Amino acid sequence: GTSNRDWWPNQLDLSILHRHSSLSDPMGKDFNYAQAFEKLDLAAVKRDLHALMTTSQDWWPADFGHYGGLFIRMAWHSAGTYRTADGRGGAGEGQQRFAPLNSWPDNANLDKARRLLWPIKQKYGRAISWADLLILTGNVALESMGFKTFGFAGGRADTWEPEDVYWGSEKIWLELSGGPNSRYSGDRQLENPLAAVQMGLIYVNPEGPDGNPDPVAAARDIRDTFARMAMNDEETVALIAGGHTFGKTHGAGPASNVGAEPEAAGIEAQGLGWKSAYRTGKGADAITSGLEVTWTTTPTQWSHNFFENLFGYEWELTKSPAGAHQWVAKGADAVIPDAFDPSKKHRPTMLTTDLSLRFDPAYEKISRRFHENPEQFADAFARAWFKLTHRDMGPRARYLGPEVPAEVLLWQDPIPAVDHPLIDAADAAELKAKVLASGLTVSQLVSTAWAAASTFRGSDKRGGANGARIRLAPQKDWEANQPEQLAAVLETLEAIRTAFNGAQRGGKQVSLADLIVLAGCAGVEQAAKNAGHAVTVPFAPGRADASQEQTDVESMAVLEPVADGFRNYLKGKYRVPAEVLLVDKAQLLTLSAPEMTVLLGGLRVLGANVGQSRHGVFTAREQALTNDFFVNLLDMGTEWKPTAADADVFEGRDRATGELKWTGTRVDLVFGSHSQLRALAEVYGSADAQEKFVRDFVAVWNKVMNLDRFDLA
Amino acid sequence: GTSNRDWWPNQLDLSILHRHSSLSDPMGKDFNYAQAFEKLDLAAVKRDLHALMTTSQDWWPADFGHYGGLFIRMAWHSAGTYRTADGRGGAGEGQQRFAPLNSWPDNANLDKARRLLWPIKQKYGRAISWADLLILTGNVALESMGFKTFGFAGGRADTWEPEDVYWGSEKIWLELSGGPNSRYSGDRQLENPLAAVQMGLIYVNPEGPDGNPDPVAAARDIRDTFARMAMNDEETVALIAGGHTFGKTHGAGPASNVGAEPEAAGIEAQGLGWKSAYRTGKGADAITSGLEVTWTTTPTQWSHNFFENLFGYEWELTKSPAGAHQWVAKGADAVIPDAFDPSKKHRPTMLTTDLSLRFDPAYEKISRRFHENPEQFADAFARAWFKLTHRDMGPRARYLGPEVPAEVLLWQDPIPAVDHPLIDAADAAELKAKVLASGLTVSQLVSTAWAAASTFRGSDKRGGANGARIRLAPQKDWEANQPEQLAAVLETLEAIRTAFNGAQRGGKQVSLADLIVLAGCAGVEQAAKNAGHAVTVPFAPGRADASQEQTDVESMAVLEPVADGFRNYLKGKYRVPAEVLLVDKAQLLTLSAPEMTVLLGGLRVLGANVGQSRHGVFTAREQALTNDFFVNLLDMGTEWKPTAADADVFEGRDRATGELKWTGTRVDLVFGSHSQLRALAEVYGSADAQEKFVRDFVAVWNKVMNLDRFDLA
Ligand code: HEM
Ligand code: HEM
Ligand code: NA
Ligand code: NA
Repeated sequence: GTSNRDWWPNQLDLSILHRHSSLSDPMGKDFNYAQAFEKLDLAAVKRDLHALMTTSQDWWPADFGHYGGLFIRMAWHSAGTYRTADGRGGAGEGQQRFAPLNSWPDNANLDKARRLLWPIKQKYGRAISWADLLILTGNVALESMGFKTFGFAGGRADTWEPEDVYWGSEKIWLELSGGPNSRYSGDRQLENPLAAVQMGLIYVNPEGPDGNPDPVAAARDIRDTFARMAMNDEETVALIAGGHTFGKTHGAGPASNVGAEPEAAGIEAQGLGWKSAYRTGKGADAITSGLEVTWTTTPTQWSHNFFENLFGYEWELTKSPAGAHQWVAKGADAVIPDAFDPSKKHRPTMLTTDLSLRFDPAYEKISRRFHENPEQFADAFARAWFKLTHRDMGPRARYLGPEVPAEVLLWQDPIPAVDHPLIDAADAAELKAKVLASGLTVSQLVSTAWAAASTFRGSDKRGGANGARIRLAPQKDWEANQPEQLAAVLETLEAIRTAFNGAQRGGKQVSLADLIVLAGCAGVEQAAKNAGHAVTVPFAPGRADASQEQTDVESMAVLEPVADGFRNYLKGKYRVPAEVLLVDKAQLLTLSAPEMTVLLGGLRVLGANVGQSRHGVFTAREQALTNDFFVNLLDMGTEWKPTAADADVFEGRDRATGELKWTGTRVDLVFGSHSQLRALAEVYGSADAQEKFVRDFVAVWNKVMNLDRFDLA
Repeated sequence: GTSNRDWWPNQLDLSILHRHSSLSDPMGKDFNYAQAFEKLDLAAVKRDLHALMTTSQDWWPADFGHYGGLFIRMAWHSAGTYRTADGRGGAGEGQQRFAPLNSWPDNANLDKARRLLWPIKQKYGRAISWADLLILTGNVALESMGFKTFGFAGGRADTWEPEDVYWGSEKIWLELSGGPNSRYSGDRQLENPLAAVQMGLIYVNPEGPDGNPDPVAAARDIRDTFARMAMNDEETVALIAGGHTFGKTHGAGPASNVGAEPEAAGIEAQGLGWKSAYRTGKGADAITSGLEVTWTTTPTQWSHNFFENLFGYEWELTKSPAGAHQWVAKGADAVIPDAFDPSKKHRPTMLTTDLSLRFDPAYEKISRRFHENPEQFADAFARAWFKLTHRDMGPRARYLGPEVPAEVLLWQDPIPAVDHPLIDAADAAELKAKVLASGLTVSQLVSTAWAAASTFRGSDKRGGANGARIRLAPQKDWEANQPEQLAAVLETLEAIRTAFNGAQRGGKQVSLADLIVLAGCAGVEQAAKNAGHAVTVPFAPGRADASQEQTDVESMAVLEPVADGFRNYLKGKYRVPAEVLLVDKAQLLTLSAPEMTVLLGGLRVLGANVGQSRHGVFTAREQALTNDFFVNLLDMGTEWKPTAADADVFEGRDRATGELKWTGTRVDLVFGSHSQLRALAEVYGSADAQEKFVRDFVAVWNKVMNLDRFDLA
């Protein structure tokens, strides 16, 4: 059946803004997962998981009689899709059970692991999400095998359809670099936002870069991908060595024996895949990655044997029974146990990427320190495992259950607890009046509050106005935030604040984070007044101000908007068209297409554009909240053409006289071009729609200002 | 960006069940279009349309100074996508403004027509939908030019995204038949459900079949395509001759001058397409179809000149300035006015498909009668134009405004007015008890009510239980409805009804249509009781019984279910996998994926299968409403394999003993295979889900029962 995407494959796709509707969700409108979780008997679930570990099923027998390694890999792959560039991927929505991730080659046989968990899922039902269960299971596996975990939080609500993620443009699974859709260019530069070296991999190729078994070159890819998953060298070394203290790989026979991945398998497979024709197809004859490596002498127990073996032998290049490159310890005895036959033993083996930890100079220093100080290795791994598995969960206020670690960690972008009375509605009215009497303009107040709040992204729940991080490095210096203008607004707000706080009793004070948002509200109210409407903008206090020392400057860099269509901003020239980037940003803001449309039209007339650009400012009453943007955009008396100087700026001229009326970008004009967007613009550009426009704007403005308010959730 | 559709292009697509969410809709959750339209000043809108007809815009000059012909073609293409096979297409959702229809080659320059209407759309706002306005504008055009229409109903609510319609498998616009994705096979048999001869056409090729200018062969394509749009020979002749009494075609220069369709055009085109480099690109130099024909001597006035010309001349094969085949009157004078230059006249011209009306013997008889009796022609066209433009509106209860015709038309599947008091809640309870005391079983009651209600399709709002047409020809004889079983059920219910109705006072009575539905409600209640649950199934009275004389048997044929997954039924062997046909039927029922899943699982265990098939009946407590289908489907202790006898039937065997536990079809097992459906099945197969399953089942059963109840809307 030929579809619109077949006819017009470069058209903008808005269905990404309308996923996760109440239509696809089997739970009721009122279902609140946090409340269900809070009543789960988590101790009972963990006992069930501990029993499961050694309860081997004949359709996928447990290696060494313990599924711990398999479930550790399962949880690490659940988390390990995360990219810091956009915050997409990660464990937080349980997307490993949906396409495409359930059929990625790197997730081979994790279908078996998740099926092993069905009876537990079934027993506890809606009280534990698949998303939480996958992580909990990894935790239990580590505990079962003697490793003390740092903690666990629940609260990952399940999702019900695949997330729309750009995973790359290749049309061949695991395509090596340099093809027609190469994710690499230049000196091995991986394109943003990708965080894996090949389509269908988690991070790197375990045989080495593009299958070449050079551990030093492998280390470069490990460092680059793990940095794109928010992990530094010490965390990387701790995670890889920690993970490969357990379990084994599976490569018993040639990969040609392995059949269709789950999404391609026949209906009788009932959701499973990779059925193998090699011998019994399972257990001792399992084929997963095609490598055949068992790292330690006790694969089902925490040990310090990984680094003993890594440093204690010299390594020789060999091949697995499937033909894959791997390494074997020279001159070693057969000390590694077999997973099924107690009469066989094996020599120590390693992956190329394991050897990276020794042959890369910076990793070697870490690896040695962990070898000599195994308590440091244990603590580093426990911490890094928690980070890995919770990195996308958002602020600590979302963490549920009795195992949440008390320690506050820098990467969580912590917010101080509020320990004073909040402002009330009378105080909010007094502060808004003070803000309006200071001389700050609608444009300044709007633009500052937009800049503070619009860092939020729903993919990993980082960012937003809570914390007043807009006054700190690096947000205060971002070009999209207009550093000089920002500094002058903040200085005026801080004087208002000081004056209001010095006048209070009983400990009441207002945070700068609250005041920035409140001042934006006053701006919107003033702009509505300028247009003749009486509008009160809702405001919820309770944000607190974070310190510079609570704000990791390097981790904040990924929030910098290099494209923000809502301020008609683009930091440079990109291969992705600006309207694509607009819809991307709207998705991260959690906006639907009607919300994105109203918001953008209102911001243009309020003076939110960076640099006070006139592009899209289709009104003669700037700083008044009207639907002018729509009404003028849709006026057929204007003809549009790209300028000779810049094909991405357009001039709109009177059709009869040729006189120039307006200029716009691609972000502006898409609303007059895309047939779905223009249908939305028509609703707000109609003669009956000025009130609806103002009210819908206020609603969406409020929504954006509250995106990170999980303290009130 | 590579997507799941690229990796697994044959996987079932569930996103079609989750369109039209509240996310994509810019109107409030409470917006009621009928209530907005009922307050529209329709006479004021018509006066504005009437003015527009002769107010030429210089960006698309009006032919002959009058846009009537353009807007008639616009409204006929809005309506003319309709197919009776599925009820999809038609004018009822305003889909011409979205992809792909806005960019079909047969809709070239209708973008200009829609844009001419923006000022009126903007003036009246939400009180008149684009969908209604398109039709209304066609009516006003006809009226302005002296033609008396049969009437107009409003009520077509606007939609906000493209509908998912199968329009054929061709990858090339207008591909001639016989390619790799040919819509034809055998002796020019057009595949169901298609109703056009080439991808991107409304009905037929105006040059003749695959471009071959033979009027006799073209007539075969006209008759076949129009029959597939519910029009017979008399309606067909009346529509084509009627339409081509007005306006002209546009073919002033070579087609290579015409640029990209709207979905492919540049952003600066602002939603318009087919920009032409031929001379001024518009008006006298317009190019649309490539043909250059003007049919009558008064293209802006109703007349009987189409037939005077058709029969009063002999015709010669010629070519337009773009090279298209067309016909010119031999020996004639220059009697046809030019559209822009009052000093030029032209000879009469016709399309090959116009000449079909003369050279096909059955059409010729009708055409002669219309030529000799033009009052019969005007009446037939009026009626056909109303039918065409309202065929997908549904029951008369949905028709709004002051111009609705009072005559009841057989194609409307009319339902008699109710003229007595309805049953109340106590009467409903007495009837339910009487039904259950008769000895009708849960299976019989459920199967009967499902059969009556599940003929509804949301595409054209035909079918449903209102009418009690299940007791009439042809429904009572459809094989899916189990004619002998059905007759015995109906006979018992009619005795119950007679007894109840003979006992009442004050005119109260119950219709058989209501009692069929009620009896199904008693069945579901009893099945819930059988399982330990006390529930009340909601029921709303007020259906009425239609007569055989009010039921067009031939038009009802297209409602027959040849595939009904909800009853595990497939009438024969098809190219489309059964699971695809299930999701197709769910879409026509207006069901989401969660609703589909609950409904199917419940119907299995209630005994709804045709023939009492045991396929998918995964329970040992048949006729009890439990979640057994899901619990047993998801049990990993059962292994599934296709049977040697039939690859589409599967045996489920105990994995350990090999004992046969169940059988199922592809429809059954898709819920254990497809990763999104199996995530839904898991929620209903969990241990905490039996109350949820009962409640959600009752809700979706009630939704189905009420699909055609637009009297209560
Ligand atoms: C450079 C990074 C890494 C690479 C290239 C990599 C590669 C792989 C490969 C190829 C397998 C074998 C799959 C099979 O054939 O069954 C595997 C197994 C596994 N990995 Fe990793 N790994 C990486 C990092 C991780 C990390 C960060 C963890 C966890 C903290 C982890 C834990 C595991 C465990 C537990 C197994 C054993 C599976 C079992 O016993 O069934 N690895 N690794
Ligand atoms: C066999 C069925 C039909 C065929 C092949 C057909 C073909 C076409 C073609 C090729 C054009 C010229 C488009 C252009 O170049 O501007 C057109 C114009 C038109 N058609 Fe049809 N037609 C059919 C039936 C209908 C029907 C059923 C109606 C309405 C009741 C309709 C009303 C018109 C009108 C009013 C125009 C003139 C548009 C203008 O003045 O701009 N036609 N037809
Ligand atoms: Na994420
Ligand atoms: Na339809």
